[PDB]
Amino acid sequence: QEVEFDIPPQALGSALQEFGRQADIQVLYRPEEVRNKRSSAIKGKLEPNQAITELLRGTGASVDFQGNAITISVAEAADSSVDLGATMITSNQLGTITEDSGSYTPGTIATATRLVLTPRETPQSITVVTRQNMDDFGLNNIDDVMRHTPGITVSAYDTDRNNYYARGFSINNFQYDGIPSTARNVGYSAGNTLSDMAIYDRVEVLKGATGLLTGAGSLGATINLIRKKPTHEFKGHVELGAGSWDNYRSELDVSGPLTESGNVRGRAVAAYQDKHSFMDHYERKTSVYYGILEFDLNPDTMLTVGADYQDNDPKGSGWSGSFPLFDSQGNRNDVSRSFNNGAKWSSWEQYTRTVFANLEHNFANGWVGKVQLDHKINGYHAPLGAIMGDWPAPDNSAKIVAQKYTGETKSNSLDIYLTGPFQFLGREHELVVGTSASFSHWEGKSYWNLRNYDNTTDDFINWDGDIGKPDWGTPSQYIDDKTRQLGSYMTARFNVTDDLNLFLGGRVVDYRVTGLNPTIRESGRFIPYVGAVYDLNDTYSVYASYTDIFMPQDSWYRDSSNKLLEPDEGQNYEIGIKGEYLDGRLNTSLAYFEIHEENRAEEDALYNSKPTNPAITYAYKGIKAKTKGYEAEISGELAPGWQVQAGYTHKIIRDDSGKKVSTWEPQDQLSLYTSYKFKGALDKLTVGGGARWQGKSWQMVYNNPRSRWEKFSQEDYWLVDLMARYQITDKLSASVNVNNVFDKTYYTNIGFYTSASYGDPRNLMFSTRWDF
Ligand SMILES: CCCCCCCCOCCOCCOCCOCCOCCO
Ligand SMILES: CCCCCCCCOCCOCCOCCOCCOCCO
Repeated sequence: QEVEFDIPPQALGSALQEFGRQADIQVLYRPEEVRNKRSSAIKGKLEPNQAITELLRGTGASVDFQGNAITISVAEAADSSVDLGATMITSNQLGTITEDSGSYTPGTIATATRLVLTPRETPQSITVVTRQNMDDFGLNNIDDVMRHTPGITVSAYDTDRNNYYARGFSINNFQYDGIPSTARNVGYSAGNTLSDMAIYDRVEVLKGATGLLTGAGSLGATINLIRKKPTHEFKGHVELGAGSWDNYRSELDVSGPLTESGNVRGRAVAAYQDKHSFMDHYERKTSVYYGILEFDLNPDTMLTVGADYQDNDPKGSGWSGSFPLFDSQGNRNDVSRSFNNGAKWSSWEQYTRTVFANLEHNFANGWVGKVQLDHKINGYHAPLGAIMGDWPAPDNSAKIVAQKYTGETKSNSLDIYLTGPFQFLGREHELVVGTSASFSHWEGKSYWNLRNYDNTTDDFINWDGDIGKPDWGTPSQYIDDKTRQLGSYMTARFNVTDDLNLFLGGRVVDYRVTGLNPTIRESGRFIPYVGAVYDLNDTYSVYASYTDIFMPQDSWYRDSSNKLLEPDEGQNYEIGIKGEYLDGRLNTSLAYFEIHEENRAEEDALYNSKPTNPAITYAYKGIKAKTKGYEAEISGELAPGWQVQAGYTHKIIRDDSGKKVSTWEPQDQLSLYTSYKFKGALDKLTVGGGARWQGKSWQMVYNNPRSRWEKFSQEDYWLVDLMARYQITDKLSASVNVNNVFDKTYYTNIGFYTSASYGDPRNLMFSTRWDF
């Protein structure tokens, strides 16, 4: 619909870059094709497709409309066969925005290499949860989104922290607009498990080994969250929602030009949610604010400054799971799903805020440069108190453990990169070169010396959280931890033939961890990157990649000799086929992958059964482990009103001995989510449902009162979701979500400190959205 335009005649390149900007649309185009071509003047209020055909008059070019993207091409009478993976330069460095796309499949994406590429072009497993998916299914935070992510298993630590698995591993890499955060441990990463979705366009998850742009981090995956950006036309909405257990949410999102010319633009969002829960005496208030402003210093240089903020604030938090597995005498414990071992006053409140600036420049090259500046705070305030141990006892009494952690982490980042195309042996390739620097500083206080507390409670079966609050006494410990990451990376994408694209690059990395432990250094570590994509027909391509990552170990992962273990590394080997249909409106992939891990910290039983060095009382051993598995997924349009996203993943991970590890992540999983928009008489009704299935999962846990190990099993289970929206009016709509339709009662944790958490019972959410 109609937009304000001002692009005067220039290099086709600038014109195109300037166009994507002015129109809020990603423009893809081939450097060698637009070289030495000229745009025609365009001036004023016009629809974006009249505008672009006017712009290209003279140039001999054609436009392919594809949702939030246009690709531009210049056909010849010649053409000796087609280069589907031709080097394309893009106008939006983070890829195609998903908001308003109507789709559950993404557009282009730079998650793997910083190069803007399509899921077909990307030689790695890349799953995206798109803005619309989030809207239809009510996914309001990162916990909701992960639960709907193909290939991801979400399990509980406690009411205020979950765990995310891919391919054998706990995910511990998070980025924001492509900037890695520091996530070493939970001090550094307060609120990462809790980010509200209000401020994001999409969440994009790279599976495998992602050292190339994460730098130091875990195996499994990266989770990359893209912030919502401001726009050239005014728009926004208000949303109010109401669900099971006194769950009320509201949300305001406003976007547009702040000056008559359009050269300064803004976007602002606020969202507030106060909820109780099926679990007894647990409530949680969350608040978020976000502001970003964009300044055009001139048509090819943009300055962006922004801030965001989220406060997660519960009552009735627990330390570890919702209740203890065994009682005092060693019998399995059996409780209601409402049972909550946390105390009334108990809280794991977690906060986060960012201030950021970026500057981005288009070189008259076709090259583009970008500087990214970040100040992040991850903070927490955690007076935890919760029933813990082998309780109840024969007389129905129980004991509380109560400790208090408060603290803050402040992080600063610089990220700078150059991206452009270049000719080598008569053909067009592209390159990213970039360097990065991060400094983050965790500080905190711990309280465990309680003064004159009586931690028994007389009644377990009817626990209510209604116990007194202790005197924390004086700080037991002072934390001070500084991490410093310096990175340098270079990926090159060579168009070798019309069907074959070769990827060659890597990162060089320097990582120093400093503070109250002995210094942990790693100078000059190289992380390689090898990939190739071979096109088979207009539909299918095959691909292969070899990818790496490592994480220098926590300071207490030492050995026999009191030496820190060499860093936990892994390599992903992946071969696959990916298929693209309806001009990129539908994507399919089947992959086979293998993860080789080396130096995975293992216990060391023989030593630990009777230590011989008081400096390490619990030494480890650095071992090896293997993931073998395969994954299939599909997303996009199955038919005109009909969208899906679905996947299927199979895995087993062992260590070189042979034992199955991460046995709680299931060996087989399946997700399918779908909605359908009726046409004709019912064209204002959208209907939707979904299912998630997973196979057996187990833990080995020690029954201390009976001095024997036990196996705990969660039998495979289905969860079914349902959904309907009705657009009553141009500007107002009403929705309902029903989750866990058949009220399946299942577990999300067994064995985490000898405890258990139930997943959500059936729940509903009502809401109205109002678009101005
Ligand atoms: C040192 C920290 C920097 C803080 C940066 C925070 C940025 C906050 O800015 C708020 C911007 O909100 C823009 C909202 O856009 C509203 C668009 O409508 C404009 C009014 O409409 C004009 C008449 O239709
Ligand atoms: C353990 C028990 C769980 C409860 C299960 C109940 C499931 C019942 O599902 C029925 C849902 O249908 C209700 C239809 O209500 C209409 C929605 O209208 C929205 C109003 O919008 C306001 C506009 O301003």
